[PDB]
Amino acid sequence: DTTTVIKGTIKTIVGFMIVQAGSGFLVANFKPIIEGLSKYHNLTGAVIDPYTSMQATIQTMADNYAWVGYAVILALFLNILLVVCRRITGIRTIMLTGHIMFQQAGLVAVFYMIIGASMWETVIYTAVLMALYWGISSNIMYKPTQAVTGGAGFSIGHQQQIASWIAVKLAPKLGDKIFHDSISATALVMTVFFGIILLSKTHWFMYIFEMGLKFAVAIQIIVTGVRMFVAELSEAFKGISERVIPNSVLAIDCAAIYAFSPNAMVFGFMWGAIGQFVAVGLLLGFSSPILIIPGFIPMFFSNATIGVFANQFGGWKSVMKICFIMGIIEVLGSAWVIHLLATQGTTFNGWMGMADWALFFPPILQGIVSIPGFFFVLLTLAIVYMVFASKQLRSEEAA
Amino acid sequence: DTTTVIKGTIKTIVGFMIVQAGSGFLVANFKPIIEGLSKYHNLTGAVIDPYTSMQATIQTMADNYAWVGYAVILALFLNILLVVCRRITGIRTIMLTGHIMFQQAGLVAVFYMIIGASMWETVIYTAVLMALYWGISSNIMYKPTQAVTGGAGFSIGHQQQIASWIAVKLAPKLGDKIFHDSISATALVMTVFFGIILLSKTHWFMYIFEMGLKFAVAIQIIVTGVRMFVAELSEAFKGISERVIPNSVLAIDCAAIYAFSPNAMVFGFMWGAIGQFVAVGLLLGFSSPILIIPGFIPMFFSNATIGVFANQFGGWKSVMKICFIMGIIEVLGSAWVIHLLATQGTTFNGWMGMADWALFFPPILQGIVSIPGFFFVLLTLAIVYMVFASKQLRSEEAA
Ligand SMILES: O=C1O[C@H]([C@@H](O)CO)C(O)=C1O
Ligand SMILES: O=C1O[C@H]([C@@H](O)CO)C(O)=C1O
Ligand SMILES: [Ca+2]
Ligand SMILES: [Ca+2]
Repeated sequence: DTTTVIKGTIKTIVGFMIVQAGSGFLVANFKPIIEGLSKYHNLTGAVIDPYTSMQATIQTMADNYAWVGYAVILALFLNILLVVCRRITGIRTIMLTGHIMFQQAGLVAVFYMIIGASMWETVIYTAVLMALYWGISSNIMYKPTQAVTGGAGFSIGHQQQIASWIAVKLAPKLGDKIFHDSISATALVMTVFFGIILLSKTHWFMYIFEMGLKFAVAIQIIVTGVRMFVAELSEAFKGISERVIPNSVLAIDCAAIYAFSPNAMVFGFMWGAIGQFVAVGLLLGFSSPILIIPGFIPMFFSNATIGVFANQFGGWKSVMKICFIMGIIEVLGSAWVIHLLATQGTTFNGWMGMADWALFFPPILQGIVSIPGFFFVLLTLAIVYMVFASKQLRSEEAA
Repeated sequence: DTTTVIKGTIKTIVGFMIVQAGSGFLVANFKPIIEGLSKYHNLTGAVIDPYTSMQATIQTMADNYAWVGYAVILALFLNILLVVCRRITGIRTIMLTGHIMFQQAGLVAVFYMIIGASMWETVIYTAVLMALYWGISSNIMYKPTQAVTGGAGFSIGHQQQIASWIAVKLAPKLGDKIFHDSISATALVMTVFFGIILLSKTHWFMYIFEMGLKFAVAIQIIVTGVRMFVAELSEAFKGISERVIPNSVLAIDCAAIYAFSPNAMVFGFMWGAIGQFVAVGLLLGFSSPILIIPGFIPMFFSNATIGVFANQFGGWKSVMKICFIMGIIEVLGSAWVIHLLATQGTTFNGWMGMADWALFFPPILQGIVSIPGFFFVLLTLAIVYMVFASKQLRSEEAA
């Protein structure tokens, strides 16, 4: 092969270069807006979006951003370890989507850096926490994913597995049985939210739409850059998982189940956007020191997947209620995490803003804030799920 | 349509912000290199490349780049008039390649601004020169294109029509009868040119490859932004030419003849890159006040088209001679234009660098600098063609 490895390396470097270009075009049009919030009132000022959080992670991670690559490879190795020993661990699924791994491990690593831990503590803690989150989350969501997909034989590996598990366990008690697309979407989101800020002439509105288009363009360059940056490496992840665990379960993208229920889409994402709208209204009401700018990606994908599971297990009513609560917890939890990051000693402007990154990981990051022994407590919980998963697997294959 | 109009406007705007993104990445990544050429030896420091010259045009024009659009539309209207009156002008061809129009009218307009003319003078003179160059230069290469393409029914509307004419007539006396593709090409070319600069360690060569990759990424973002920004308005131009002159002859991109001769591509580009290497070697040996950085687009495409026509009319021998001399004239003539634009009162670190933009336009800009009446001279020259050409058309319709 050798040569194709060189091709992959050069292509990934080009990817990170495009990420840097989109980051520059994003910064040169928004630093006087947050720094503009300094010479105004309560500073920051944050955007709920995974790619913006990846940008802020890179910029506040410098050349130490390679720790995210070390932690991604190491965490992937630990997940492969959790699948090879599926008999005593009960973990079958494996995480392989590259950009989701780099986003998640990136935010965890930047958390362990804002606190101020060493390099190896960040790589090891990030690897263990991320591997347990992937195997336990997807392996937890395997069965209901089989219920939604009609037994297709794959699980969900994204950023809302635990929230979708709250929808699976809570739904039966509430109901009865890409250029201009993303640019227009996220741009319209920025313009709508800016119009909401107006609730607290054609020239200023034209600058609203133009700010939405500059922001959306920057985010899109970031999207393509990240995708090409993790494309070949994730393809190698499939190359190794292809041979080490050939009969494993794949934790693929959440969108891969949207076609199994295209009805919970616009409605689930609709009430998720309503939840985030109400939550941002509450934030602007209480004069909170943190302003949240919602994004299209976590709304549509997170609240639409939770809309899918809440639809299959609890109909449109469970979609409305549970998805609304999910959006509120998304915005409020993101602002809370940003408060932690600010008090920990670093100015961070982005956050994942998904469902499992503004509901389940805020309490974990707060747990590491409280005690360094909270991590080993999380490991004991991982054994609590692990031994029972082993017993259920043994009593599930032999019976 | 109404809706698709505002849609297309949003599209062109978005494309323009992508252009600004690649531009910011480019100048932000390569400012200290030319500024380093200030604090060392002779300045400039120029890039033979169409998209870089378009970026520098948008830079040295700022909020006055709309004049380029005005001159593009007006020149289009003038060409439409010349084809409507094809009986008394002998003009069959019509240029519709929009991005070539914006590049050419952009450089001519930015020359008519750097010299200090007003808005209406720059728009009028640029529209006239562009209309006469497109209609006359593309109308000249109609029949030889029919001989090369076997009568495929189109002409060539690009950047080397005049050099293709000098090759067509100079040839018979000399012989017997796209992401990582462009990024890889231009990156390799930057590494080669930097290797020739070294003709005057792993960290140094790896940073050569990294600077070439950054420049390639910036140039590629500029490419996508230009194509998107132009696609809609050029599609409107084609929509008007569909109904005003349906039976007209289309002057299309030059590469559409490469399929009729895939052999002259790598050899014409071979001796063209050789000519660029020799001429740049002369600019380094003579200690010229202007350094020249070659680009992949001018070499490959200019010397490729000239290699195809000079191949059809004068074999591999005329390919070697005319392509080599054409490359030398490319480098030396472009650096010439950079010298004149330097004395005229501004700095311009990059030129179109194609065949006709280093052989035919340097003397035009020099003549306009000397006396403005020279412009009127060209106008009279057009009549010396048009009138004559007029009769020819009749002598080829009824005879
Ligand atoms: O969290 C994310 O969701 C989308 C996509 O993976 C969903 O299909 C994306 O690009 C992310 O970073
Ligand atoms: O001048 C140019 O030549 C190439 C292409 O048109 C040749 O096919 C390109 O992208 C330009 O902008
Ligand atoms: Ca490969
Ligand atoms: Ca169209």
